[PDB]
Amino acid sequence: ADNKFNKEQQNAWYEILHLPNLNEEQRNGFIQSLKDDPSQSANLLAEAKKLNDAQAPKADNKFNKEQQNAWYEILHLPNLNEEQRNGFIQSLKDDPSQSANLLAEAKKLNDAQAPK
Repeated sequence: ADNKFNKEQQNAWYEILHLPNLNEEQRNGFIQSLKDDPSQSANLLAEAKKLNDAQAPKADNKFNKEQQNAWYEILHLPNLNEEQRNGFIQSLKDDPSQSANLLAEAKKLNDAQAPK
């Protein structure tokens, strides 16, 4: 097993560190597994991302389809940090009737912060 993270493995670690929806038993597990065997970075990251996406907070039952679609899109936008994401989500919960404008604001920021 590798003694140090290369650039790829380092990036896998940082994403796993920041995946918002992992429970702490899961996050610890992935981080220690990556440290124990850095070569498994791709599989561990894929596994962690699957669990993260599946554990994104459930929409309120009172939401209509437009509101639910906005909710889940915001929750999965890849180019927001979690302060940004949670900000939009809290605003949506406070007033779901603003879900359209909030989604538009979130997507714009996501696209602006996108990588190459």
